[PDB]
Amino acid sequence: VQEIDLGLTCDMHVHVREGAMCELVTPKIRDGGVSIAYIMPNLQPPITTLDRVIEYKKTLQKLAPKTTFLMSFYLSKDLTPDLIHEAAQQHAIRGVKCYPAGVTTNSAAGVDPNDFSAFYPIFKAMQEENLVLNLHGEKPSVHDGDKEPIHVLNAEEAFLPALKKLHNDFPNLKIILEHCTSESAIKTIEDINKNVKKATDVKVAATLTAHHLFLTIDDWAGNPVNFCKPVAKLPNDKKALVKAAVSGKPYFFFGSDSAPHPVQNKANYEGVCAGVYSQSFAIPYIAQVFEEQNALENLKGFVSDFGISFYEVKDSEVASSDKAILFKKEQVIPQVISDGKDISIIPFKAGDKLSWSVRWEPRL
Amino acid sequence: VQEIDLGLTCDMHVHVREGAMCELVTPKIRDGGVSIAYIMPNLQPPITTLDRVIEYKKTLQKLAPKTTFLMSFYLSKDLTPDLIHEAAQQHAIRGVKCYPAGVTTNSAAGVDPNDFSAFYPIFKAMQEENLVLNLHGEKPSVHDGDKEPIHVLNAEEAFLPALKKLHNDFPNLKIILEHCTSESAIKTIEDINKNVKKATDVKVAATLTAHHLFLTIDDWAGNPVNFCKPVAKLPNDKKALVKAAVSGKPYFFFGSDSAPHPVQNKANYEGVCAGVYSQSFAIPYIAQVFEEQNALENLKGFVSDFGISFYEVKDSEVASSDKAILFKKEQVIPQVISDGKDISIIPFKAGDKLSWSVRWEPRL
Ligand SMILES: CC1=CC(=O)c2c(O)cccc2C1=O
Ligand SMILES: [Zn+2]
Ligand SMILES: [Zn+2]
Ligand SMILES: [Zn+2]
Ligand SMILES: [Zn+2]
Repeated sequence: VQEIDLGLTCDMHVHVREGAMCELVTPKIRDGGVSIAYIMPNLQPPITTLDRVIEYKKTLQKLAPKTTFLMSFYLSKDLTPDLIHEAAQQHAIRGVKCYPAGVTTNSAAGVDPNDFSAFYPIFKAMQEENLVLNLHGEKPSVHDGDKEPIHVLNAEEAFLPALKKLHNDFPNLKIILEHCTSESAIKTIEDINKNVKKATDVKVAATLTAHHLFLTIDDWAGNPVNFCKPVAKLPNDKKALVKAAVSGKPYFFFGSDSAPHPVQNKANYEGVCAGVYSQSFAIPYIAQVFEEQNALENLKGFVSDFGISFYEVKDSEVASSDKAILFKKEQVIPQVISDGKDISIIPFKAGDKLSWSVRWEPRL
Repeated sequence: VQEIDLGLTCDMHVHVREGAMCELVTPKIRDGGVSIAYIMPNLQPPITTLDRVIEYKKTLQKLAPKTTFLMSFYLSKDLTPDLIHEAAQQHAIRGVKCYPAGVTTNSAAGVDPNDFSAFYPIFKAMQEENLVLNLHGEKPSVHDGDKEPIHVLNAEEAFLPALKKLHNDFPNLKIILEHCTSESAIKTIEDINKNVKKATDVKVAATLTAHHLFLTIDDWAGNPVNFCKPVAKLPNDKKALVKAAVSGKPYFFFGSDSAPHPVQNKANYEGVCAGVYSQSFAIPYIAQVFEEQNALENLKGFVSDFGISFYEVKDSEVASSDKAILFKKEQVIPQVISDGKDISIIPFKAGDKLSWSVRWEPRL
């Protein structure tokens, strides 16, 4: 069928930017089909204060008034358990995002996942205030010639033990294994969620991006535009990610990980910035996967329903109650997304065609 | 300083592409410490005609008079047994290199390896002319089908059945599995040469590069300058290559994969032409690995002896009797290698220190 009403769409993994790069991307949340988003904190400096996250939401509300924004804090060595509480009652944040040290862009100020003990007073504060824990699951690279060599392939699988220890020590804490990329990570989410069903018994969930449903290792090997973290893994891994996405289970929903960089950052011969931009056509990308699997009925759950049930998004928090209408008009993906002065992005599947577009329609 | 006499070193994997690139990198074979070179024909257009390979060889002898060149043909449909016999009788080449379609750059005008049968007439003429069948071992990538999907990491392993068949069908045909990158490929070479004593009894050998002894998958992940085809693999695979290089076995000798590309070709955001440049410090790259493994008494055999005994290099064909002499003088790798006009190459491990350097000393 065409003209599917998805309602209030949820993209609970969003990197927009600061600056003029932010003025170009923040409207594209509306134009990508997303109504409710989740802004990540990895900036320069990292968002670790109450004043910064309030003015960062103050700016995004001006650039996109109709978009509903949920902010986050950077898990760093400057956070305090009293800051977590003071930011919670003020309703200035919606969760915390953890970056391992030196695994992605702006993650140098991150943490060491081998010893999470220093950040247990912080996680105890989130469990009381009912916040969300975002986990970029990837152990740092270890050659070492002695212990299990960690690389970009087995980085997510090696993080799974740390995920089960964080779930065991904080059973009530809502934790998300963002951007699952392997099959071992999927079976772990299937394992922790043994017999939980309906919508809200899920305490540990996982978000699946738009590019990880398409990309394999053969794609970004010579194409730095597709290179992101965690890297796209084998087809056997992509097989599980597609099945888990069209699964219709409540512990899987949509987090795009749209990380826009200028094209001069990708066109490097080393030190290429990882990230894939898919914000301008966020929902259209997912509609093509759900049509290939003939599972267009689960598109409402994965994109809209499950992201609202986990974060418990309320009707009073929504900025503009406009529903997303997914109509089937073919569109071409431009070769470049430019702001007109100096910024240039290469969107995901730049040049390819899509089966779907998306407009907006108000609740009457 | 400590010194080593290597005699006539050998590098049976060299790419000297036409133009100003050729006039620049051709002398650098002698700068790396190599006296005998085997030129791979992935030109545009590829080398399939007799006048092409006679004109291309004299171009190299003019650029470097003291370097011995062993030429080759591109395995295409445009080859006939009459052309193979005539070229071999005129001492034009010493074998033909094959490229699976869509596995490297300038491979597109190549073959499909899971058939390999239409080229049996060519292999018959070579098996009678005692030429060398060099293979780029990688099955082209396919993701869907009833068979196991093929990607950049398993492509070398999936080709191994076709290698055994080409050795089983043509037992007395000298075959080389070029640029081994996986442990599975090394074990196959060891088992094919199980009963082998008296090295001259080797029919299937394998050339090992200088960069695949250092590089892993994390070294090129986000670093296009180290991106080559067959791609760098897991640390377990690297150990097997290192052990094989220092093993001192006859069926393992040196093939550099000196694929030179201008820096603008490597710093793309899509379609990064693969290949690492190691010509300028070919032997110093290898001597560092052999010193780091303490197996320096085998270095004379890996780079010099086992390539001569396999390719049957006689003293009459050698262009210069000057022996390559190592000497323990620490040096630095430049940032760029440039002809001075329009070309800028990024050498391997640009900006590192090596323990050795290469001079040359006449015979007796
Ligand atoms: C252009 C190019 C790519 C390339 O990948 C390559 C290789 O893996 C081994 C030897 C030579 C080459 C080469 O010349
Ligand atoms: Zn990330
Ligand atoms: Zn992210
Ligand atoms: Zn090659
Ligand atoms: Zn080659």
